[PDB]
Amino acid sequence: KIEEGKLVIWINGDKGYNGLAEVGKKFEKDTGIKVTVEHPDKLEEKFPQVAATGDGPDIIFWAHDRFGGYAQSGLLAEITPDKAFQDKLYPFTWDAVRYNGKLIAYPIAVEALSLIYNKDLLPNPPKTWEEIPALDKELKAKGKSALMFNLQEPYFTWPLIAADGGYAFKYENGKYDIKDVGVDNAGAKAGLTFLVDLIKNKHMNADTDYSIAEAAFNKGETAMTINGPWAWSNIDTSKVNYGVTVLPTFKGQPSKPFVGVLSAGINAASPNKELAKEFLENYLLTDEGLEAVNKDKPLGAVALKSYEEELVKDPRIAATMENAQKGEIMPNIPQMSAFWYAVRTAVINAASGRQTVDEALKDAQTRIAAAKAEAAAKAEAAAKAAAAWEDALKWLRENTPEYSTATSWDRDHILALFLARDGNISEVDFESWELNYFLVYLNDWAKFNAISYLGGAITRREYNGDESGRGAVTTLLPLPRYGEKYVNLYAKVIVDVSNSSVKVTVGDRECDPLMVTFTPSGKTIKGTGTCSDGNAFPYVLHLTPTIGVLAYYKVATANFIKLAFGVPASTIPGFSDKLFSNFEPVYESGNVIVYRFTPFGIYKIEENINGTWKQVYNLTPGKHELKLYISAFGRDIENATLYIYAINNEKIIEKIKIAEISHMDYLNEYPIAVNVTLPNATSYRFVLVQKGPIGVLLDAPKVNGEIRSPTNILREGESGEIELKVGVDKDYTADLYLRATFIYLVRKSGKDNEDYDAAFEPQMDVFFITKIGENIQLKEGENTVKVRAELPEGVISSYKDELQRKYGDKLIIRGIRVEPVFIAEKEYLMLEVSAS
Ligand SMILES: OC[C@H]1O[C@H](O[C@H]2[C@H](O)[C@@H](O)[C@@H](O)O[C@@H]2CO)[C@H](O)[C@@H](O)[C@@H]1O
Ligand SMILES: [Ca+2]
Repeated sequence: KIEEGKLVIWINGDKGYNGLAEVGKKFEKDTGIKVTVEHPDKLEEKFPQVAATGDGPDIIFWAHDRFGGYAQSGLLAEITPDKAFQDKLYPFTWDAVRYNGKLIAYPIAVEALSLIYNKDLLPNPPKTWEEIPALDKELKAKGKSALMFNLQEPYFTWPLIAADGGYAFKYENGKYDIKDVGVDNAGAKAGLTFLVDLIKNKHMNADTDYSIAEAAFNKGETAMTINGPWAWSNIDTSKVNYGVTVLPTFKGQPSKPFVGVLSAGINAASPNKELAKEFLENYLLTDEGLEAVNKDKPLGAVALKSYEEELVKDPRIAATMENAQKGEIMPNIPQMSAFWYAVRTAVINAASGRQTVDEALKDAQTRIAAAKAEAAAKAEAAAKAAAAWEDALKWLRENTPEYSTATSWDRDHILALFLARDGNISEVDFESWELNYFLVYLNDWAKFNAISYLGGAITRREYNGDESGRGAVTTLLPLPRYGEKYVNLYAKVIVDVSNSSVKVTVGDRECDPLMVTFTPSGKTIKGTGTCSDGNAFPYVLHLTPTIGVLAYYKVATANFIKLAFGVPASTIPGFSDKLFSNFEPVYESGNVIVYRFTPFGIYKIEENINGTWKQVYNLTPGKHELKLYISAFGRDIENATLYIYAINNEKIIEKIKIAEISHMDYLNEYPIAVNVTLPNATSYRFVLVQKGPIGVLLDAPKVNGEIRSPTNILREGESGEIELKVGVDKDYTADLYLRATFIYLVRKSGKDNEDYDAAFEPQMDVFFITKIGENIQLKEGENTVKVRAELPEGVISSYKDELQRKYGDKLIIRGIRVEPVFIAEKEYLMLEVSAS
């Protein structure tokens, strides 16, 4: 499992994982950072599953073709090699790892299949696939076969199938892409028929896989196999006398292998992204690093110039490059896994007899066309999102303070706890993060299963089904309003509210929500949560003037719905009115809303007049007897002062102190009465001043001239001279501390952490360990600060083992930060109101 301060690496079991581990030993020897190499089964399928929760390795190795889908899913960090490092590698290897313009992985080596032949059995291997039956019959007379290779994977078989005219890919525009038109042409039919015939005529067996083919060739049973450079080591060991040469032709045309770049990507979930970078750039991608790996299992033609210059003298590498020259470079588009499913199913089915050759190819063609239309749909919607986001970001640059902190969907768990939950547990301390603006995106309803699981609302099963793939729920479903109906045509939901009444219809049946809520009337209707056929319907339905939402009961009052759909339902009276004084919508374009965050807001002012209390929305110049209703979100008010800034046009003309608040619990707020006298002005800002975090780090910090992690600036024990570049939007006298934050989960259901009945409750504990700087005088714009500082040993790890004590096997630690934090008296805008 991933941990701060060490590296986990995944690579396939056919590559040089033991040599890679030797690189990792050198790293640890120079660096103190332990590196673990693993080769899980089906790693290319496991990765997107586990990385979607925030698990998986720090670094994943695979051929470049899968990485686009990973990147599109947010699973990969953009890598940041400088031009000097890029120049060390062959320039066009970088194109394999570039996706929508960005570099998403490091290229390591170019791979292609070759024909490998036993020179004692077959000094003159056939050029042609056509020669293979007659050759096999002849060798069968002395107990040998002509050719064995992996028939289970289309990486190996498709080159035959596409040989007779056919590119599997097309340059479509800007990019190599999957070819849909003419997948089942006469050339492909001829290739796959040829293969099926080799099987039916008993020159090959449909069950032959990678292990069977390898053991056969390496024990001298078969004169030929097809494989990549990685296979050469086990051949050398077996002492077979072998050559590597050009793939056979079919119908006079080359067998065009797939050309893959073995590539190293950094998991977005990694808190070790700088370490991963150092390992890959300065340890792996060096002559010594690649040599260690290559000496375990050969890499092929490596991306690193200096080392490839040695390798290209080997005739086996020359043969590999000759096949790669004739091959098809794989796209890295997201539809690549669906392509491979299609083409994998086709060969298996045709080879096993499950389908005729033409039915096999027809269904592949239909799958590939379906995948392409989905890609075209997505790209249209990703453009839509692109531009809404772009307006919202432009608006933020133009209209918010320069060093303002903004977020959007370790911290992921805490965002999720805010978004997926309701009431007291959802009051997360965003001010700790110096959060200023929260962006919400209405379309994240489609991502709500992950958000709900990560925020502890639902179980692993509800999130994405159990082992078999059963039990997933739909957490949120939007229902646009068309007259007196709310409809989701896709999901076949119709809600009719005509005739002052509600009828819910899903497909053909009438369904009875557990509850319906109406906003803004606040009417509610309790129902059974079932459909008329007797099946469960565990959903709540909320209707608003413009939209409806169907929500799974466990997220029926999620704060996301409050913020994105304007549904104020809460299990805590008061909660929603409070929330909206802490999140103020200051802009909205497309389906993006930007909220101004303040931990301290006023959601109601009452004024006493003629002796009766009445809520007011503005205030005139003069005297008022007032009662302010305050929301504290996620942290307490402590030793605060309350002011009114009288405002004219955009200028503070007076500061008027109206109250002191020594304490207010964030879960138990109470009204404050004040009597005030206001001068003339266009408007009045209510402003709270108390201690809190200020400043934004500009570059990574340095300890003793060394570049360090802003989230883990010092290990426990360590000390040093520290230097920080800090931005502030105004001047401050600040203290500086080291502050640790622990984010962890606690299992609250299920028998163990692997049970699909498990849900996990996130928690964040923040504490200030040491004051390392007093009265530092920060000035508007940029600043350099330098102090000596030590993090005592025991601080981290002491807490870590107290968590153990309290939670045992329920505990899962997700992040531990040690951060430098400035603290000063800071202003919080609680509410601005007009004069008149
Ligand atoms: O067969 C489909 C499969 O082909 C490629 O995987 C190769 C891999 O690139 C090679 O490094 C080698 O290990 O053999 C694998 C095939 O068994 C694609 O890279 C992969 O996405 C795809 O599923
Ligand atoms: Ca509160």
